[PDB]
Order: sequence, then C-alpha cells, then structure tokens
Amino acid sequence: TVFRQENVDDYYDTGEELGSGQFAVVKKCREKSTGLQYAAKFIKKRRTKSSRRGVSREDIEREVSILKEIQHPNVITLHEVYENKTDVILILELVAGGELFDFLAEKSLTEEEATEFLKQILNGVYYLHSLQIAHFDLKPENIMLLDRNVPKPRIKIIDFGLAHKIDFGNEFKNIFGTPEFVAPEIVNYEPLGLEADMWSIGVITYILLSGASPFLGDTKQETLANVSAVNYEFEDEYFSNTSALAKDFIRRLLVKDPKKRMTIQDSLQHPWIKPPQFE
Ligand SMILES: Nc1ncnc2c1ncn2[C@@H]1O[C@H](COP(=O)(O)OP(=O)(O)NP(=O)(O)O)[C@@H](O)[C@H]1O
Repeated sequence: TVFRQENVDDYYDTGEELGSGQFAVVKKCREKSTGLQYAAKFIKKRRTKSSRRGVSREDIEREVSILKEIQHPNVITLHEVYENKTDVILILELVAGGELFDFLAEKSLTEEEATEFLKQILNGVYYLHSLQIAHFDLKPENIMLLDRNVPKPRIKIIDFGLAHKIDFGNEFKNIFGTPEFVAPEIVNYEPLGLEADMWSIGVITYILLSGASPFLGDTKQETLANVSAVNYEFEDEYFSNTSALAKDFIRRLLVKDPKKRMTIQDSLQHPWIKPPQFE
C-alpha cells in the first residue's frame, strides 16, 4: 500500500520530541489546517533488500493496517500517514501526559489506584483481543496518560510496532518484545496468541502493586530464564499488606501454559476487578 508522498512539513509544524524507539522517533506536531496537535512517528525504512537497519515495508504496513482499524478510548488512533524515501511518518493521536513508566517512577500504588489504571488497560486489551489483535509489547512504557495531573489519569495503549492479527488462534513468526514482560511461549519460540498479552498484564499488575519486577535478573538471559521457569514470588516486604485477591489475579495470569491462563474476558469477571532479546 502506498501512502501520501507530499512533504509532511507542508501540512504540519513539528515541535518537541516525545520519545524514541528502536524503529522510530516521535515528535509533537500541529496540523496547519486545523491547529490540532498529534504525535508524528517517523519510522526509518529499510534501505536494501537484505538490510538489518530500518523497518521492512511488510512490518510498517502491518502496524499501519492495525492502527487504521482501531477506534477506542483506551488505544491511540491513526490520523494520517505520509512517506518519503527515508521514512514512513504516522500521524498519531497525541498522548501528552507521559508514560505510565514515568508516572510510576515519580511515585508504588494503592490497590484502588492500581485498579483504576488496570481496568482501563483491560478495557483497551478487551477491544484489541475482540478484533483478534495481539499487542505483543504491553509494558508500562507503552501505557501513556492523557493528563498526569488528575487524581485518576485516563490512559491509552501505544506502540503497535509488534502487534499482529491472529487469524488461527496462534501465529508462529517469532515476535519478541521486552524480556521482563514477555510470556514463556515467547522465550521458548512457541506459537503465540492473545494469551501472551495476558501474561504481560500479570507482570504489569505485579509492578503496579509493588514497584518491583517479578522476573528481572541481572542480565537479559537471566530474566528470560526466570520467565521460562515461572521464577517469581510475592515478597512479603512488598506484598504483606496487599490483598489476597490481588495476588490471586496475578497468580492466574503468570501461568506457563497459555491455555490455563485467564483470558481477557476472564480477567474482567475476576472478583478483584468485577464491579531485541540479546545483549
Ligand atoms: N501517540 C503518542 N503520543 C505521545 N508519545 C508517543 C506516542 N507514540 C509513541 N510515543 C513516544 O515515543 C516513543 C517511541 O514510540 P514507539 O511507538 O514505542 O516506537 P518504536 O520504535 O516503533 N517501538 P519500540 O522500540 O518498542 O519503542 C514511546 O516510547 C513514547 O515515549
């Protein structure tokens, strides 16, 4: 699929840098015709047929296709796409309140504050999974707040760089996100499905409640070994006054066998809730 090839600077003015990844730099921008602000994600294209630098056209088109399908309060949306010889430029919904990662760094959360965030994450993931979209890179950096200065911030899931449509219940292409957050099936290069996101949600929940990471070792390989072995525990120092239902929720997500793990629908009915890899 080919995108708009006009100069993005003819239609937008760019401002501050919002962040960067391994694929992209993201800048605040303002559309000239409307005065509305967006996040322009510049993704560097591959320069050759066999290069490791940049992102393949297949991968860029997948992220764009997935983003084009999305419309939900807890996910970012895609406004426009441009391209030139060097970059594809995705004009994304702006999330101006910073990462959940930054917010957590500033202040461990009460169970209420943690569930406030978590219910919104679950709603966003319920939407994605209903569409058979596995995000495959859920972690606190990829949850962003609309406004960080309110007592109950609204959030949006970002970073669809690893997202895939799951047509047959599993896909096999070795996707591999961030070691602290990946499920055992990712570590073991097994077929992957929507269940991998549910494991990541378990890890996120553990961190929200404690400020500690359940599998983190001193090296990436050690983290990955810990993940595969389900080598975590609830340290009393962090969890002694945390509710047993909260621990139950996490326990039912941090399950090696993806078939035995809670689904997104299960997680919403749970009594606690219910109303790249190499060094
Ligand atoms: N819609 C947005 N609004 C505000 N900031 C954003 C937005 N999208 C991305 N960012 C920031 O830009 C950073 C990089 O974007 P991201 O989509 O993660 O790029 P990537 O290089 O494709 N993937 P990764 O390597 O996993 O970071 C993020 O970590 C955020 O800090």
